[PDB]
This record gives sequence, structure tokens and C-alpha cells, in this order.
Amino acid sequence: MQYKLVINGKTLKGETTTKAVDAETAEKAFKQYANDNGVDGVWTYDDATKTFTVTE
Repeated sequence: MQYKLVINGKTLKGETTTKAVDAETAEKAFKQYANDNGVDGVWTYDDATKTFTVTE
């Protein structure tokens, strides 16, 4: 499944995507991505749209 990450950061804003077999695998990839880019926010996940959102 294609999962989407919506980033609403202080300085970095946009969207990116990743492919994974399940949501927990996608979450790990996105949490690594966020850490690598210095984003420290709160997360939500909407199973209906397969979209994660992170806000600083």
C-alpha cells in the first residue's frame, strides 16, 4: 500500500510518500525520515486515507 506523510513543520512543510506492507512498517520509515530531517512533532494516522500527519 502507498502511505502518505503530510509534514506541517515550523520550517519544513510538504508531503512525501512511502510503500509498505502494513502501517507499522510505514510508521517506522516515516519516524526515521522525520528524525533525519529534524522534525519533532505530534502524529496522527487516518486509516481511511492511509495518511500520517506530523505537526511541530
